[PDB]
Amino acid sequence: TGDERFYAEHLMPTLQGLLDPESAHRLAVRFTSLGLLPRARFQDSDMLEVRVLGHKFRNPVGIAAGFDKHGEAVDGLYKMGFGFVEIGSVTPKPQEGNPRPRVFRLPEDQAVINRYGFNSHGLSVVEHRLRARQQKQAKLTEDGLPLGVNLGKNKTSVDAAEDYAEGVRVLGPLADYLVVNVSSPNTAGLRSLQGKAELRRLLTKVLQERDGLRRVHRPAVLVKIAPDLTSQDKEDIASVVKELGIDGLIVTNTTVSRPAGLQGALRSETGGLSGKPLRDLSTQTIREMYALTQGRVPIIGVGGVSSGQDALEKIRAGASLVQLYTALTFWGPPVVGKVKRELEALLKEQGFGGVTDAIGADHRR
Ligand SMILES: Cc1cc2nc3c(=O)[nH]c(=O)nc-3n(C[C@H](O)[C@H](O)[C@H](O)COP(=O)(O)O)c2cc1C
Ligand SMILES: CN(/N=C/c1ccccc1C(=O)O)c1nc(-c2ccccc2Cl)cs1
Ligand SMILES: O=C(O)c1cc(=O)[nH]c(=O)[nH]1
Repeated sequence: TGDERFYAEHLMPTLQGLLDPESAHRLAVRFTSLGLLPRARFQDSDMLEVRVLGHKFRNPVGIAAGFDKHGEAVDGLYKMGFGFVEIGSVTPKPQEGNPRPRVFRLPEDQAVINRYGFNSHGLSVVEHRLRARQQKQAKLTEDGLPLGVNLGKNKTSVDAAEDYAEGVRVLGPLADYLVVNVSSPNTAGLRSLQGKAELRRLLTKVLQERDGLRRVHRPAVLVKIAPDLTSQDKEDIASVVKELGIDGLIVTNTTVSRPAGLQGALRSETGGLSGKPLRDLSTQTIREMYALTQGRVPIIGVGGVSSGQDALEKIRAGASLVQLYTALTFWGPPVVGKVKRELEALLKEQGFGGVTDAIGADHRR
């Protein structure tokens, strides 16, 4: 509570005054990679444990893709108190991404806009980085701290499906789950991989490559979607996910929309918008996808989570797990313990025995 206020009121506003957002992001990854973090003194209650995607999750609060793009800070993120870590997006070949500046703060909106453009060390570098800690990760996973890997595609690739297939082959064996991110707003054409006969063809190839891995090295496969889909796109995705036995959905990526009421000077920058203005658009997308999949497809809920109330709203809408990113940039590492403490308190107040009991509760009212 002391360092929650110190981080929110003094340290983060001081860092944002001294460093542009991408510099601050880079420094945050370096500090995290060295374990230079405040005490994550919140101890996970049994109430927070979730069993989904073939794994135990000690707590349902994960770090979303895009913070640790290149798998440099995984151990530091568990030390921060995340129940699970997602690295990436990782592209087959190394690529630089967009020219700088490409990350923009909207302080008045508690939002960020980014157009990183899948800056990636590439699969080989990330493969060797995860191999160096593979057994340490096996023990973390067994102790309820799973690892996800988010797979992207290179800007100049002539075959999107083959880029994802390469990622399944190279990083699948090192991951508890993989994510096919057909929802970055910052690679031309990527989101059109969300339409039907082509999405079926893409996901069929990804699942075949996954099913070709040895049993102990066989990850869950999730599809990560945009909040910007049409009703037709969402019904098509739900249909294909059920038909192919996709293991879960991540709902949602950043929005290319600009909700009415943004105040930030940088609101008209090109890129994906994250944080508070995405929150309820994300929650509503979770609700719709949970209904279209009859509650049979696990959802990881993400977009504008900054409190236990935000986490519980996504859980009651249909999420089994949640992720956050943008809240960490505003409030720093103490926001993780804050979300967990508030979520545990709210579950008790609303008469839930644990997270599991709350999943999709709004659909049963
Ligand atoms: C700076 C930045 C970089 C991101 N890069 C990625 C990415 O590489 N892959 C991805 O799937 N999502 C990426 N995202 C999206 C987040 O994973 C998340 O879906 C989105 O930001 C909503 O969560 P939030 O409001 O808690 O930040 C990125 C988000 C931000 C803010
Ligand atoms: C600056 N910052 N992230 C910044 C950041 C990251 C991504 C995008 C934008 C920004 C931004 O500045 O607008 C963090 N710092 C930590 C952190 C990590 C370890 C120890 C102490 C801290 Cl405060 C986590 S995220
Ligand atoms: O630009 C990126 O790398 C990136 C940004 C974002 O918001 N989402 C994503 O999937 N990729």
